[PDB]
Amino acid sequence: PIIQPFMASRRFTSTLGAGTGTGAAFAIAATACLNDAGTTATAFPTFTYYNLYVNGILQPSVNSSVTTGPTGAITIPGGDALDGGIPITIEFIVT
Amino acid sequence: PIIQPFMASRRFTSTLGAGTGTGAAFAIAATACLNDAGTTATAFPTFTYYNLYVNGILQPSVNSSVTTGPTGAITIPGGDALDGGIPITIEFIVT
Amino acid sequence: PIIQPFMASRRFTSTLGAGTGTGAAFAIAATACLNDAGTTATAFPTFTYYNLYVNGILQPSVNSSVTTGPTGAITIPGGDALDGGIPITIEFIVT
Amino acid sequence: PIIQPFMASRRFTSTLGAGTGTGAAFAIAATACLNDAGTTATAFPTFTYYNLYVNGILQPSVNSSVTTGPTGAITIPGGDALDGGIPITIEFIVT
Amino acid sequence: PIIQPFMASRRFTSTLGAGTGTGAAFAIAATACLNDAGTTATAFPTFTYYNLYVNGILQPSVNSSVTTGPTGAITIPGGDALDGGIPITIEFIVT
Amino acid sequence: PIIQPFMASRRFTSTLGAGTGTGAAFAIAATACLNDAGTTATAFPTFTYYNLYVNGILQPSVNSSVTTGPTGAITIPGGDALDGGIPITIEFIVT
Repeated sequence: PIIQPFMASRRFTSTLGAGTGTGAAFAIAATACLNDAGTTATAFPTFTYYNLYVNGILQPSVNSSVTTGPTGAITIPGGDALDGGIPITIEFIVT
Repeated sequence: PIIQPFMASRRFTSTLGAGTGTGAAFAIAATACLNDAGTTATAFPTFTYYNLYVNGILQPSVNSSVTTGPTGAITIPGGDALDGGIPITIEFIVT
Repeated sequence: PIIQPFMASRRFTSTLGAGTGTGAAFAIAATACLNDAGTTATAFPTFTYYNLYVNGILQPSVNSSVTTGPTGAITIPGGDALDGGIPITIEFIVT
Repeated sequence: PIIQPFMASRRFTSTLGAGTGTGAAFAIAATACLNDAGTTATAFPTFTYYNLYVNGILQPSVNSSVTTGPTGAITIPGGDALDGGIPITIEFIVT
Repeated sequence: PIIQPFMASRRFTSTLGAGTGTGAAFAIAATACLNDAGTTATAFPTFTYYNLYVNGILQPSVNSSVTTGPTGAITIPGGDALDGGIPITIEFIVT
Repeated sequence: PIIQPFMASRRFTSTLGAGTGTGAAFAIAATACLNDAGTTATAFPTFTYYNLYVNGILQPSVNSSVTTGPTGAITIPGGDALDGGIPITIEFIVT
């Protein structure tokens, strides 16, 4: 068949109630984020650009900071003041 | 399961007899308002829009002014002339 | 800051004594309903779902019919037989 | 047209005189609650948060417990001592 | 001019009330989904990865299954229990 | 290291209350849209395909028209009738 460029989306789901610290250190660990399969994930994969969805709203690139690897953690500052039931959807575009 | 948008209602109950000052400074402190659990609350949470129920009647947005934080206090002007047994129900829609 | 979903409540207050016609044509005009500011409003805004409060009691969705626009009018059938001093509180949830 | 978020309110009306048991088992069955159409309903639908209106007064979240499904029943403890003519208005916000 | 890689997004809009069957067979036909033009579409086009938006919330890759061709149908299990007015937005990234 | 294809997402945030004109001329200027940094932007960059998010809902390609350059403006018809507080999120995929 005709070869086409490879592109894939990896989506991790969690809640704002599974964070650590307060202030600019509020981070959701990669070991507390369910991936696109329905199980507890292990590591955030490498990406080119990522999208953060707080309660279904696409957030800008200044309100989040994500690190890959087994010890990865998405740094969402200001999330401590928000409620603990707000869903989080982190989408990685691996190309 | 299917992820759904998060929405929650926080209801605080008090009476008009637990206010301070007279005139437009009549305010019910957040430390004298029982939340939806049956205990003395501590701070009014962040919201998007709030509803005030004076004796079960939904009041407009011009007869009340609510502030969040530990030092929060709902400013209900004109409540001094009313009776001290009138129930107050403050509903916060946290989305 | 973190972007949050937008939601707002528009409340219009009037009385059953400012209606027109009898039977199923009893309607309260949008030009005779005070909005949440304390002045005579002009038009019922667009909404997703609306709540009607007759004397502080939440009515079902079968006892009222509301139309938007400058010529809007909430159609409350059977209100002619009721007293003319019954307050009306119409709440629109604009999301 | 512009797509907007979907939100709907389902209101069920009954009286405190149609309950079963005494104490903390006082429950109003879903088959004895008239929905927002004016007929006998069948099942309480799924929701995100619900509001209970006893005689037009918004009750907190600790004085009621609602279950969905065909065998649903709102558990209102302490309602046996109250009168049998007190109206009940259960509002479900399905988002 | 400078040649750039080609990428396009195809968005189909429908509601959960236009599904067939119950359980894991709940599927929205491609002939009942309005495409990004405002008309009734005919076939789901070929893609590399697809995103499903239930009520504006990005769903994971385990709660949906989409097939292309004229007889295509997005298989969304568990949608029968949900309301019939929930919007559906299916985005195909054709690269 | 291994060279990978370049892809980037540019997100601009504004509100429906910062538009000009009525009807099909309702446009949000590029000088009144905050980019993904938190400051007032200057020009919409070149893209391949763009996504419009009205109140967190992904809109089709027929309800918007975006122009690049310093004088760029996203043409969203029908937004005049909507509320002025509805957030707008414009995502450009520059590949």
